[PDB]
Amino acid sequence: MNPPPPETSNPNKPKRQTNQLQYLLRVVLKTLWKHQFAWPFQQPVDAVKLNLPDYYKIIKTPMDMGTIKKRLENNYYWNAQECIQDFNTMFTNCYIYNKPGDDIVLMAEALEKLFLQKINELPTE
Ligand SMILES: O=c1cc(-c2ccc(O)c(O)c2)oc2c(O)c(O)ccc12
Repeated sequence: MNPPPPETSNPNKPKRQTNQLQYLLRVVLKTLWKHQFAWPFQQPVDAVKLNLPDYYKIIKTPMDMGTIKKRLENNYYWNAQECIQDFNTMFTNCYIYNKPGDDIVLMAEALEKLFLQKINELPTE
């Protein structure tokens, strides 16, 4: 069964736009999105569709790039570090739910390397 997906708006949470957050959307997310391994990570895990009834029994902080994209578009984040933490949660969820050597883990490992490559240098404010 599926829990509600992570929020992408929250009226009482303070919003912010920075050069780094704009970069995280325009270059980091939108480039990763096009990678041949991006497809599993473009939407919340649908445990009913994918037949993973234990996914949310194991993963208590779900995250995916579709949620991240919507948060960036909505200026949901205060700073770039908050957004980077969501990417890191997404990758670690994959490693936690699975095991070394699985096809999905190989995909996450490749995407994490590309992600780190792109966040190594960010614009200045
Ligand atoms: O973490 C994941 C794990 C799996 C997965 C699927 C079938 C299996 O037999 C298995 O052992 C693991 O599938 C995913 C997926 O399809 C996504 O879109 C995003 C994340 C995952």
